[PDB]
Amino acid sequence: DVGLHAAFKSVFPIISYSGNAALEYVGYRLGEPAFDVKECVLRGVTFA
Repeated sequence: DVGLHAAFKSVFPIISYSGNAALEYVGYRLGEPAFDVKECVLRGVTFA
């Protein structure tokens, strides 16, 4: 269903313009929160 996953498989297959070279998409891996939300507020790191 919808999500970044849906967007990736939306743009997954790539064909080189007049070329034979492709970029297949395999499952993405989510990162771990670099900061805590309270720490982000203390610093301003957008809790990304």
